[PDB]
Amino acid sequence: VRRALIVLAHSERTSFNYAMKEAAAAALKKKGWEVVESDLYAMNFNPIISRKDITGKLKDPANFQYPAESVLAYKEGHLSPDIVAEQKKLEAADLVIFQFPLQWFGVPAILKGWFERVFIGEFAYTYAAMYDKGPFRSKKAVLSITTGGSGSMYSLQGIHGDMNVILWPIQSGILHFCGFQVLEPQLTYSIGHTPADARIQILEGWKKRLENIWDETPLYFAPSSLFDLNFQAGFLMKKEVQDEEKNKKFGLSVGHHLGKSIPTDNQIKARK
Ligand SMILES: Cc1cc2nc3c(=O)[nH]c(=O)nc-3n(C[C@H](O)[C@H](O)[C@H](O)COP(=O)(O)OP(=O)(O)OC[C@H]3O[C@@H](n4cnc5c(N)ncnc54)[C@H](O)[C@@H]3O)c2cc1C
Repeated sequence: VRRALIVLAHSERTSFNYAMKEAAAAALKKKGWEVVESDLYAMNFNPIISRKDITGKLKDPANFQYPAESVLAYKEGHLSPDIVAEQKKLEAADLVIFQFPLQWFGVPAILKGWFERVFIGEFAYTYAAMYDKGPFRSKKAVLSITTGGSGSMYSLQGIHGDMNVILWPIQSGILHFCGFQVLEPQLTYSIGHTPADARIQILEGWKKRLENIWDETPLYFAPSSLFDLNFQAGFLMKKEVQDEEKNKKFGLSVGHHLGKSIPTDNQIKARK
């Protein structure tokens, strides 16, 4: 605790995203938090992964493979200076806040490129310690999102569909895959159609929550202990666990629906 990192993915300083970023920093600071920032647009961050990310000789210049090359570079300390700087922030951060506007049912290209360049093997993950057993297992991450469409549009009967499915690839595949303890996402719908007074309360509510996030309960994800970790098995659910689940109405999570009903708001509300 005491050390937070806020990754913002918005170009304008007159936007609500910037407003939400400034509100978070203030609240955390008022509580004695060390707030470090990562304003991707202000830093003119480079989102494209390339051989340039490796500041040295490549093991196989003829057949360049980023995964392999980036890992070796990390091991020998030959990573681009801008990548190493972001990694240093993460290592020291206890809480990581991601502030960004929903873009094409996903994360902005500049933020996506941030994950792709900063989350290097051996540093942010390992196929020998996946998910709950990952390197960031002692950290907590929260997604603060803003949207143009209303909440009803992202409801089970909304034209766009369940928001839980949209959040799944990010909160699970990216954040939790690295070990992160994902907390409930702060969702702000149709911010472009909300009255001023209401916008003030949203910021006040955001600050209020940040006063006790560290004490919040994280979302539920199927523990890695329920799977056979090794290819001889295929990283599949343990036979014992499979049988014991046949007599259940709901699945484990959005991705592990197992063909049954998906636990409502599994990626939006905590507890099981
Ligand atoms: C390429 C692209 C793809 C998109 N894809 C999607 C999608 O898939 N799904 C979806 O739902 N939406 C999508 N959107 C819409 C996007 O999510 C919204 O435009 C964005 O979230 C609006 O928030 P904002 O941070 O830009 O703020 P703004 O546009 O500024 O709006 C915030 C409002 O609050 C006012 N304001 C600013 N600061 C403060 C403050 N401190 N206090 C009070 N009021 C304040 C602003 O003047 C404004 O009226 C997309 C947009 C783009 C460009």
